[PDB]
Amino acid sequence: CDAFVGTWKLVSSENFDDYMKEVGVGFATRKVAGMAKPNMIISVNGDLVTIRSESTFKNTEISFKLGVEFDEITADDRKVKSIITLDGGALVQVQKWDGKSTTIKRKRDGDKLVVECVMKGVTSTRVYERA
Amino acid sequence: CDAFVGTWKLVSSENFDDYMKEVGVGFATRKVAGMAKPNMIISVNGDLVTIRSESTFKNTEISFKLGVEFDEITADDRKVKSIITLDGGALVQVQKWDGKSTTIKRKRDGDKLVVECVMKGVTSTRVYERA
Ligand SMILES: [Cl-]
Ligand SMILES: [Cl-]
Repeated sequence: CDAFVGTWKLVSSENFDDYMKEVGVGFATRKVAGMAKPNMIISVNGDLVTIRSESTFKNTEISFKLGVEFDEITADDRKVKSIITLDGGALVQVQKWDGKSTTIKRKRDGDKLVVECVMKGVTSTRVYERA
Repeated sequence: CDAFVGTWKLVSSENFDDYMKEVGVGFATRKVAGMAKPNMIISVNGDLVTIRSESTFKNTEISFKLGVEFDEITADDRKVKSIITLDGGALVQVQKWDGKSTTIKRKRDGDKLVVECVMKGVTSTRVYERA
């Protein structure tokens, strides 16, 4: 997780709005959430990994430890139980709620941070780049 | 809780710059902090409680459960071990780190929300009101 430390800006974004409706995000919200250009900020402090996302939509932040599951209240106001792991080079976050489950993958490609979000079939791709 | 849920704006501060130097914050960052008028958002989602602070300098979103110890990265970037309780009608937060310890009281007083911060002898006082 040392290769993720830094402030990142949103460059591209595709299949996002399609991903939202699958999770169960409201119409009016998907239009404002997807309309935003977040500023993902990852930083570590010992065993703690913080992922602060300052967007024009919401302002979320999650501090955690690898493997140890924690309570997370998503931006779209959804109480989920998340668990982030360093599976094969990437930061794989699995969010469980109401039996349902989604997966946020944060991989790396050269000078970019690629975020993948799966919600059964539909998978979004949002590319980031050092601010 | 529930008597804290809602949005609060800062309307006054006393001994904040005096209290921060005791915590150990740097002159530079101590000046920008006291110059900020943060908005403290407080919500509840089940047994989980979220207190968020939004201002011109540093944004924090601390989600927690009453009486259960949790890891927190303070705005001034300290790796503290916090624990919040409903003590005598007040949301009492205690931050332990490096042997030191600071207490943050969050009580209500009519239409106001009083925040008292104790660090040894000094005590910062900041009041908020519904947005
Ligand atoms: Cl790089
Ligand atoms: Cl009231």
